[PDB]
Amino acid sequence: AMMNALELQALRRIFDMTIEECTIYITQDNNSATWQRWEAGDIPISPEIIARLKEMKARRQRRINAIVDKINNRIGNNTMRYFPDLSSFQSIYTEGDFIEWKIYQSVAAELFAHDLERLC
Amino acid sequence: AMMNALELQALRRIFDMTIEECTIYITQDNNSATWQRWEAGDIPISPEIIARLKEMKARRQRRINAIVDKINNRIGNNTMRYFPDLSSFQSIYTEGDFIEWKIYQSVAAELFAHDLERLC
Repeated sequence: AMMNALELQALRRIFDMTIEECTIYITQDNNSATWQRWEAGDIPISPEIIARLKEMKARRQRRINAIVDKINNRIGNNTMRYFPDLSSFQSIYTEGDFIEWKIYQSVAAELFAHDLERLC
Repeated sequence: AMMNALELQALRRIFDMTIEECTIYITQDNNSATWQRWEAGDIPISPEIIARLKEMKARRQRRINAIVDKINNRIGNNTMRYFPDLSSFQSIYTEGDFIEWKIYQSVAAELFAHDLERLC
């Protein structure tokens, strides 16, 4: 089944992004009007954007899998940085962009919620 | 180690709540300044509040585990309702409150991110 309006809203929250940020980094056209129409279900989501979002979900899962793989393959105090803003993220990942930062943050928050990592 | 400012920010965002909502529904002190200072790391978080946050974290994990544990035996498509506002949430969970709603939504978004449930 085609990605629907509710799932779009859910993804935005999973990645902790505002509609404005989605129009800047995902659709890359600053068109908030169209994005709101999508979340309102007035019109179907552009197939091209669905594909972009699905690749973000995939990147997120691979990131989580990679970290979890290292956790249960080792033992000890697992702690990871949590970056409130992009600049703090770039102090460590000097080549990281906004989307990379949001994916990282989403993963860090989930891992902490599952009691798998402490944040620093 | 006691819960720190970063973990407090992480939980607020995974539950998709604004600071104002946290002051009304979690601390119930209606004082954003206090919460902002906690997220800024200026003042340690009140132990009472840390406890409340850990319980929400525990409730979240319990709901996730309960659902994922029965996915393979579920009859029909793996779909889950996504509720945009508290009122819609209460049309199903008639005794549902703000906190249960936020926790539910967090769980729904995660399961969708993990491709375990489609949202409707």
